[PDB]
Amino acid sequence: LLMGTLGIVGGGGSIQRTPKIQVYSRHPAENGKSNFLNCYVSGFHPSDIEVDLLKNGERIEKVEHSDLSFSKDWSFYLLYYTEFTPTEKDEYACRVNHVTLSQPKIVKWDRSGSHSMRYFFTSVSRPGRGEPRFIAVGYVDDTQFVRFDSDAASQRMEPRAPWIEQEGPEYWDGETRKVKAHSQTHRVDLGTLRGAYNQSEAGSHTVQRMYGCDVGSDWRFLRGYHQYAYDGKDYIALKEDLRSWTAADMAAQTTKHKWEAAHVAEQLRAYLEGTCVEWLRRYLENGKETLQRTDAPKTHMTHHAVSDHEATLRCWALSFYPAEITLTWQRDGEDQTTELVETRPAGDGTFQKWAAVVVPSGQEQRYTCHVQHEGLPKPLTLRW
Repeated sequence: LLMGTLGIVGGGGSIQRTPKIQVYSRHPAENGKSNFLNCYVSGFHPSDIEVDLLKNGERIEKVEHSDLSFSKDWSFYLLYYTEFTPTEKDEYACRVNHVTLSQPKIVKWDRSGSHSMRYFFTSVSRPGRGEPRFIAVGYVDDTQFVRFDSDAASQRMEPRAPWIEQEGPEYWDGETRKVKAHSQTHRVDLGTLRGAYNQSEAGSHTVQRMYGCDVGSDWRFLRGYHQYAYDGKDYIALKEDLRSWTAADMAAQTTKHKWEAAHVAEQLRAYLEGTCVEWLRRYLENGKETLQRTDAPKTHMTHHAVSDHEATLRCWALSFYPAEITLTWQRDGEDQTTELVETRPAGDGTFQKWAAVVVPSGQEQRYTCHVQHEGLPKPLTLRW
């Protein structure tokens, strides 16, 4: 459930992060067997990005993407995907263009616990091009359950997980009403923030917001969050105590004093400690077959002989939920700190990850990958 009201900021350049690009299949590739081709673009700012999936260099038509969301550092990520049947001679690729790149990048396809509810909000001003783009997504744990997109046709809060379709019309109209009121607050903040930083009225700027609550194994309140960023940088955040604010610069201190005087933090606290956990608990219960599950990792190892004197061992974990996982390489039983790819979505609710270690050639059997995950009945140890 969304928060019932949302206070505007007071009156007090944009960052550039280049996208990481991962091109891969949902399941292990087998020629003749249908699959999903994924292009995962992450770590980027600002949000405007172009992404195509290519078959023999030509743009594939039936291509969907995930709803825009972002990481703890405010950088965005999106999954583009298509159903496909691989063959030996068909070539697949992902083409990304972004303002941080001097040319289009083409990446070939080479082959017990706590719970949370989180909402993520992005508003992007588009001067001369109507009102700001507003995208809202709601999650329970690592599972998206709702979305709103101001450029989609319906102008409704929309379901994105079967279990939320249990809610009646009052729920859907109510969340639509409140999400539109969220978009209003953000649209106002954009104009106010431009003026606050003496910025050109012709440029595009970004407001991001994240709020929500954690519950423990007992399903009672643990922690609450409310965080706000302008142009991919911290502006103001509610402290752990839910009683005070951390302002990033002098312009945000003005919002701090306004929000202190209007008792905003205390209105936030009632939602975060009350409404937020009540509805979290209710969602956990209504979707328990979906949400109260673990999917164990399916693990294997690959060996890439790079030189005459070294080799790289890649340890894989596939099709696991939730996303939290630990892969570590050991050298003769002692741990060894390698590269670690961003945990990427498979596209079906599950996740993928690998950890690689560069080892001297002829000492393969010396190393072992260890895989710790909530859904394994016991830990796994892989060897070569």
